[PDB]
Order: sequence, then structure tokens, then C-alpha cells
Amino acid sequence: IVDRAKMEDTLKRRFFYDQAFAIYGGVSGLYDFGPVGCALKNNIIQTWRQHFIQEEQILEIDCTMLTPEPVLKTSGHVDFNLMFKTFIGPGGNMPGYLRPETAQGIFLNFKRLLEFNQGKLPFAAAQIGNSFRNEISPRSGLIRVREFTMAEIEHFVDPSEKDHPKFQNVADLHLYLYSAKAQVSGQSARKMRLGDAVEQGVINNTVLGYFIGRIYLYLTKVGISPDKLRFRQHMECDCWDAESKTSYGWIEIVGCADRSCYDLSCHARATKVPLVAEKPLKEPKTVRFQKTLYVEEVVPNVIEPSFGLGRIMYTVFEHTFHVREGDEQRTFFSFPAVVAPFKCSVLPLSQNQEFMPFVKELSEALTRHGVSHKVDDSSGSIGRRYARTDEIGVAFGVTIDFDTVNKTPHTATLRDRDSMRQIRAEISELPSIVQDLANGNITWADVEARYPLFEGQE
Amino acid sequence: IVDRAKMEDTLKRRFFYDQAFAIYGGVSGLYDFGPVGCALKNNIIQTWRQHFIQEEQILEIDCTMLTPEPVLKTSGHVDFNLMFKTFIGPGGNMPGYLRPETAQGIFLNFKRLLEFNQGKLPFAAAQIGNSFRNEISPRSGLIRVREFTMAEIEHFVDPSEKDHPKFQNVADLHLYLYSAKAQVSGQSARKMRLGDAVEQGVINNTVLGYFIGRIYLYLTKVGISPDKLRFRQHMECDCWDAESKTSYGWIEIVGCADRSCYDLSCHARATKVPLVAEKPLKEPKTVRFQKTLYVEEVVPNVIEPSFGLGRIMYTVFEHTFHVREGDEQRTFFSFPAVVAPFKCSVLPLSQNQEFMPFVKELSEALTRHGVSHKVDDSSGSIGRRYARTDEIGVAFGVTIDFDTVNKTPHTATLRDRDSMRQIRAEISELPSIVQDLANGNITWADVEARYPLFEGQE
RNA sequence: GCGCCGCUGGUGUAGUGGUAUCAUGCAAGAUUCCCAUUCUUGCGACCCGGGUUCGAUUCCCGGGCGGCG
RNA sequence: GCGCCGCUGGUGUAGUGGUAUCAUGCAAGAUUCCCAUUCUUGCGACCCGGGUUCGAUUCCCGGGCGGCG
Ligand SMILES: Nc1ncnc2c1ncn2[C@@H]1O[C@H](COP(=O)(O)O)[C@@H](O)[C@H]1O
Ligand SMILES: Nc1ncnc2c1ncn2[C@@H]1O[C@H](COP(=O)(O)O)[C@@H](O)[C@H]1O
Repeated sequence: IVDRAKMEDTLKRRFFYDQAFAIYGGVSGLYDFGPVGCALKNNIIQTWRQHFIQEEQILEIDCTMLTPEPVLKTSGHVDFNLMFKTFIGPGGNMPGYLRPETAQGIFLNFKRLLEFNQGKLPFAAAQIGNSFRNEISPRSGLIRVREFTMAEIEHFVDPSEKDHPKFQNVADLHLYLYSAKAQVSGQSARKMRLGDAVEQGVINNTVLGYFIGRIYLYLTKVGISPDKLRFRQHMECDCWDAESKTSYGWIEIVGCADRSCYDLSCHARATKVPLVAEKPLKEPKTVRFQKTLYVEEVVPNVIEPSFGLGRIMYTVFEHTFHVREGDEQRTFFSFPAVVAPFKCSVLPLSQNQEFMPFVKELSEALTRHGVSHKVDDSSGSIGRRYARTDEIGVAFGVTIDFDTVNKTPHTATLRDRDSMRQIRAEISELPSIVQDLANGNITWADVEARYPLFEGQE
Repeated sequence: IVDRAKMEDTLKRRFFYDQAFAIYGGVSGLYDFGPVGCALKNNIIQTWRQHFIQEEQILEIDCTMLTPEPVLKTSGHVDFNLMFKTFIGPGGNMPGYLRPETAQGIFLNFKRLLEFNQGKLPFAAAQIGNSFRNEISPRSGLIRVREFTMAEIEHFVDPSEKDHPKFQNVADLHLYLYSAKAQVSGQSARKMRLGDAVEQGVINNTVLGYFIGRIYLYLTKVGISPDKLRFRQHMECDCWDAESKTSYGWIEIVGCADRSCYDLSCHARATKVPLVAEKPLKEPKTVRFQKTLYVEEVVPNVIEPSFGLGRIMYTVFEHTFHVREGDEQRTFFSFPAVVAPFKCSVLPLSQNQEFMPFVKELSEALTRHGVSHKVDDSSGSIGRRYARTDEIGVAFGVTIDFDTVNKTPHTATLRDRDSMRQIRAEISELPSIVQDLANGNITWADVEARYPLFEGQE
């Protein structure tokens, strides 16, 4: 786990990721994600989407990566430059950049987003996408690259109605908070309950509180260990950072920054286009002339949690990376079964032909159930292929053995990657089992309780 | 349907997509996809992934969008330029471009891809991602833009073993083929069966045949009508194009081009790095000196189906776009229930408070079942809100009515967007129903057969 | 690209050297209890920059964007 | 960025002005019938360009990339 060299090796060898254009020499700070890396990235993203977007009914959008210079001048990003400069169309009349963040488009599409939500508040938009920084010296691999996938969430809330109705769901949750006070006081982080936290005013409100809870739950869900995960409040526009402890030290992997008055303002000035919600009045005010007002203009506070996926990924790598006891050439990852690149591996004992039927029958069966599987029927022994599949963090292994070919209820075995423990179950309900473990409704323990274990080949 | 102005209007108004940076004046050929557009895009992509990637067990990868000039010189793309030019890092020693296609990275990562598949053939890689063209005059909206999402598939096959074992699944399929012969002969396309097609040699092989079948099935699955969908063979490196008929005419939406000798070669020359598979020999040849050879080097043929998602999207728009009979202000889309941005809309009759419970209870219930839903509890009448939800192509509508508040088995109604037909079913199994219709296991007809219809409010 | 006009609430429009008509839409209220009901009330716009003018959204010049070869 | 070395099959390495050692890995065969078994056989490499040389992967110069401030 602590050994970054072994890990880096296992990552490179099995093509989790790799230096970009390595046949042309490679280019620093640019990385390509192979089959397993891509699969893990995708799984992580799907989980994120159905964690925040579905649960909060967030308006997600696709925006363009190119950006006209005036847009990035209004936001003060422009101000030898760390952005990627190009030109648009025919000639150099219209210079643009590659977006440094996927936040801007949301703001620039605010009016239509607000209309879509019927003009009502609060409302959340979000953008999952690639952003680009012309860093000078990228090191640490994924930690500092020049192009990367981030998932951003914009929460637009009435400055006067900033109080979240789903907060008692995250109320009893215990986190490591690293407040600015504790930082200037030469102290360390503290394990507080969330509600206690907001009461004592360490966390401004229950919206930031709720977000912090959910963000926690997500980051732990994908495989980050709580003990090495904290929330450091920014110190001298109130920002909180979800940070993880790695071999490189404490790195920022999520940025929760909540800034009221704005760039929404900025753009509204530069373009002279009001970007403002409106709230009807319970009691219409009359104000020269008699002039009753029935609505008030509202520029909404904005909470912005932005997730850096390269770093969430890497953190998962370091925390999950384990080495077996005995054969230390055998390494594996401990990916949670909901993000594992492959939930299942389909393996026969030896190259014996009578195994070919059941292998295919179930491989076509797992697909029908939508399970990501890797069927390994190559030359080497069962132990070797296990080492291979464990190495890429395959969650479970289905072994077809001689007792599969000679039994009335045809049974195969199911091996837990982590524990090296096995059970034996009929081949007809194996896809059901695997599928459900991959969708987190049950863990390995309950499978171990529901089915008879593997004691030996009869 | 034929009316592009009405459609364009409904697209703009409900924010399916919109001109990029419109508050800054907008920029031609760049478009941002709102909530519904993004949802449809995502659904389409998920369906694509579980259509090709899962079923063929394709090695999917994430590659970088930036690209060093030598890479694109080897591929002869460079040769006032239609690509987006920038520089990498500190200064202008290292100029690069924005990838015009997501194909290159796959080739550049070929060796590790081939190793991952144990060196065996055949094997498929694929890349879903954005590509960039500095077009001069973009028109037709999505048809010709400057940045767009394409999904590419690389199939690597032994030139001598080009014969697909899953072809009898697409054998009895009937398509419109537009062969080059028919084109130079002043004829039109022909509705051939696929197997007949390959026998008479109009389609070179059963791999191109199989791909063509699957591509067909996919494009029809997402909502493209067969009658306005054909496969035109390229005429004077054998290429086939999946084309659709729109108001703009026949446009190319998928490119199936199958070119043996290569850019794999090109890169292998420029970099001096052999990109070649190897095949063991059944009978080891002995060839001066006695020198037995046991493997032959094989440069594999490559089949490349590339999908243009902007165009597949637009095609879906034009084909699905319908206008009601009577109130022609009422327009709707006929999105297949597997790609519909929202499968369900949750609607009460009137603003009456006693409806608030059941609405929430099921909205939290649909989420638990993972169903994308839009709960509309706004001021206007049921007809207005229907018009709204139909307008964005919501697949089904759940109506909470007075008979929901006063019945022992609490029942609500389910309305079919297309037909305007309704049924009535208990609120406890509604998420099940909706969920399954959204996962294509049953159609509306079987629901209409399984449940009692809506005849009137008791 | 090059060309002939054009750009007014979210959408569709009338109008003029003295800051804007009507319809739809969206909210709130009341009606209404199945398919944009009705009434009331409220919300929102002259694509940018420069020039000419006492004053331009209107006239002229140049961005940008759109329709079409 | 600037700096001190460095780059040899997929990975880890020995070696030298005359084109490369060993281990692992991956295939095929045979053993083996639960956790990288064993034997046999096969597959694969000197990061690029220039210079000096009869000849460089080795020496020098400059790309690129990596480790580290
Ligand atoms: N050079 C970079 N490489 C990887 N991630 C980055 C980089 N810069 C910013 N991020 C991500 O940005 C998030 C914080 O937002 P910000 O620091 O404002 O960009 C973190 O989650 C990071 O993962
Ligand atoms: N300017 C463009 N806009 C949208 N799609 C494009 C464009 N150029 C190529 N494509 C897509 O590329 C595919 C065919 O490949 P190719 O024409 O070689 O790029 C089609 O499916 C198109 O959708």
C-alpha cells in the first residue's frame, strides 16, 4: 500500500493509464487511460451522476470547450500564459482558449436554466467535462496534468433562504473537519458530528453542511478511506476542500467554494444582460408616485463543489492498493464492487475442453444481465489467472470445475477477490448474485451467509 | 414533422440546445446542450455503449484531445488550416492541435491494447469523445459544427480470418443498400436481406456485414426510421456510409470504412516501432541455414465504424418531431422510451393540497428505482402541463387525482405520450411499470393489455 | 470565405430622431376537476462598438450572429 | 522553468567502438485438477536527431521523457 513504486508498476504494466504518445517520445502531463482505467473512470462517473444528479434532480448540460477571449477576460482568468491559446474560424480576428473549468458555460446559460426550472429557486446545474491548463512542470503523474476530467456542480440559492430540507439525512454523520481556527492555532483536524458542527457555527449553514455530508458519502463510497480523508476550510468567499492523504501528502481532490456576489454579476455587466432571479412578495410594497412592487430582484448565492476525477482516481489507487501475504509478486486492488472495472472474471480450471460450454453459456448470460465480465480461458493455471484478475481488481471469480460437468444442478464456485474465500452455487443464479453485489444491495458477507461455501473439489 | 421552423423553435424554446455564448453575441458552429439535450445525448451514449462495447467486449479507452504536430503529420492530416492550432508547455517549441478524430490514440496505444487481449486476434478498441474542426462557414446547425462528440470503433482482424461468427444474428435483416454499381447506373437503393447481400458479393464479407447489421439495429433503436435510412457504399479503402434522409437531404451520420494497410504502418515507420500482431504456426516452416519459423508477423486489417452523435441526435429530432391534431400549438417528440430524456412526469390534477403527499412519495420512489422523472406541480391546468411535458418528449405521465386520495388501493393514472391514451394502476407498482418500459422489456401495448384503462374519474 | 437583406421580452411581432404595440409564454390569486379553459394581476425586449446629432434602438460606418447560394 | 544524474523486450536488468546477458511476462505443447506449479519450445529491446568515426546503442552535442528540489 505504502509502496508507490510497486503500485506505479502494476498500473503501467496492466495499462490502467499510460504516458500520452509514448511511441513519439511521450509528452509530460498528458495521460491516456486504457481499458481498466477507462472502465474505472466510467464507473466512478456513473456513480457520481446517480449520487448527485439523480438525487438532487440537477440540470446537467453539455458546453463547448473552446471559449472566446472576452468570456475569460470578464471572469479574469486572463490575468507566456497558463491557458491554451488558439484562434477561431478563418483568421486571427477571433482568438479563443481551452476552458480551464467547466463552470463558465453554466453561468452563461443561467437565464435558460432558470426559466427551465420555472423561474423558481433554488436550483442546481452541473457539468461533467474536460478542462485544460498549460502547466509548466507537471509531476506526480495524475496529480498535476494539463488536461483532465472534472465534474462541477452549481447550486443557486436565495441568500435569504439558505437552509437545506434534506440535512437530517447527513446529520448524524461523523467527519474530520480542519477549520481555519484549528489551523492558525497549530492544531489538527477534529472528528465532529455534522449537526453539532453547524450548531457551534463552525459550518456556516445546513446547505454547505448537506453538501459536505453527501460529498463525504460519495468519496467514501468509491473507495477512499475515512481515516485519510478530511475537510479543510480555506483560510485568508468561504471555501472548504475535501482533501485526501497520499504518499505525496494531503492533496485537494474536491473544491467546495461558495461565493455569493459574482461573475454572474461580471458577465451581466460586460454583456449588459441581467442575470437575476425574481421573488414574488407575500406583502406587496408601495413606494414619486404610488407604485406597488410585487417582485424583488434576487441575485442568488452560488455554492460550487468541483470534483477532480484524476485525483479521486489516484486516491482510490493508493488506498486500495494491497499486496498478498507470501507471494508478494501478487498484488491487487480493493476497488468497491460498485466501481470495480470488472465485477466478474470467468475462469475454468485447466484447458480441458469440457469446460468450454458452461463458460460461453454464462458469458452470454452475464452480458444479458449487464454485468461487466472478463472471461479468462488462457493457458496458465488457476493461480496465475487469479493473480492476473486480482491484479486488475476484478471483484469476483467464477470457477468452472470437474464438478460442474458431472452434477445434476450444475454448480460453479464464486471467489471473493479480497479474502481469497470461495463459495459454491448453481450456474443458473450466479449472474443474479454477481449483478446484485455489483449494485451494492448486498455485500460479500451476506452471500457467504446465504450460500454454502467451497470446501473442496468433490 | 416536415416543418423545420416549428421544430427549430421548439428546440430553442425548451432549451434542447442553443448557440454557444449567446450573451456575448454567440459563435457560429458551437452549440451548448441544455438539460433535455444533455439527457438525450447521455441516454443515446449509454445505449450505444451497451450495444457495441458490452456485446462485443470492446476495449474502451480515454485519450487526450491535445496532439503533437508529428502525430498528425504522420497521419497526413496536416496536408490558414482547418485544425485548431496551439502550443504546449512553456514556449513555441512544441506546437500541437486539437484532435480532428478520436481514432489516433487507439493506434498509438495499439501495442498495449494487443498485449491486454493476450496478443490474440481479433480484437476491438473504441473511443467516445470530442473532436474539433476549424470549419469556415458552419450552417445547418448541428450538421456542420466545429466541435462535436463522435464514438469510434476500431476492429482489428486477421486479413486471412475475416469472417464473423455472430453473423446469423443479423442474417435475416432487411436493409436499404446503395451500392456504387447502382449509383453509377443511375439507380436507387435496394432493400436486400443481409446474407443474400454478402452471397452475391455486394458486401465483401460477414464482418462488414455483421457490423452493418448491428449499426442498423442501433440507429433504428434510438429512433431513426428505416424508410429514411440507407447504407451508401463509397465510390471512387472500401467504405460504407449510414445515411439518413432529412429536410437538408441525405446526410452521413455513421462512417464504416475498412482499411487494411495503414497509418499503423505510417506510425510504425515514423517512430520506427513495429505495430504488428503475431500468429503461431500449425506447421512450423523451415528455411542460409536451417531456420524453423514458428510465428508469422501479421499487420491486421482494420474496420472503422465512426458515429457522429450530433447528427444522430438531429436525425432523431426530425424523425420524431410530430404535431398534434387540432391544437397545432401542441407539438411533441416521439423519442423511444429507452432514450427519452425523462421517462416519466409526475403530475397532480390541480393545485389542491391533498395531492402533495402522493406526489412526493412516488417522486422519492421513482428515484429509488433509478427512473428519470420530472414532477410538474405548477399552477396551470393538466392540459397545459401535458403540453409542456409532451413538448420535451416525456415518455409517460402519472396523474394523481381525487380517486387517489379516496381509494383503499391507492391508484393513479398512466398516460402514453404518443397516443394520448391512459390506464389506471395502483401507485405502488407504478415505478415498476415505468422502469420496465424505460428498459424496453415491454412496450405500451402490453401494459395496455396487462392493466385496466382509464375510462373516467369516478 | 464571398454575396442580398435581416436582428425589438423566453418565443413570435407592431412602431418611430425624444426610450416601445400586440400575441404567446412564465409566476401569483381565483375559477376549473381530464388534454395549452376563463378572468384578474405581475414579470420581461430595441444584437454590440464607434460616429453624426441637443438627444438613436431608428441615420451612417465597422464587430458578431442568423437565412440563403 | 532552473539544477544532478539517468533512459536496453510488456516489466525489471547485465554488458561493450564491431548490433545484447539474465529474470519475469506473454503464447504453444505436455504435466498439473485449487491460489503466479514443473519441463520443453517460441515471441520481444539498446528513447530520438546530428556529429565524430571504416563502423555507435557505447564517445560528444542538442530534442523529448523520467526521478528530485
Ligand atoms: N493541474 C491540475 N490537475 C488535476 N486536477 C486539477 C488541476 N487543477 C485543478 N484541478 C482540480 O480542481 C479542483 C479544485 O478546483 P480548482 O483548484 O479551482 O481548479 C480539484 O479537485 C482538482 O482535482
Ligand atoms: N463538421 C462536422 N460536424 C459534425 N459531424 C462531423 C463533422 N465532420 C465529420 N463528422 C462526423 O464524422 C463521421 C464520418 O467521419 P469523417 O467524415 O471521416 O469525420 C460522420 O458520422 C459525421 O457525423
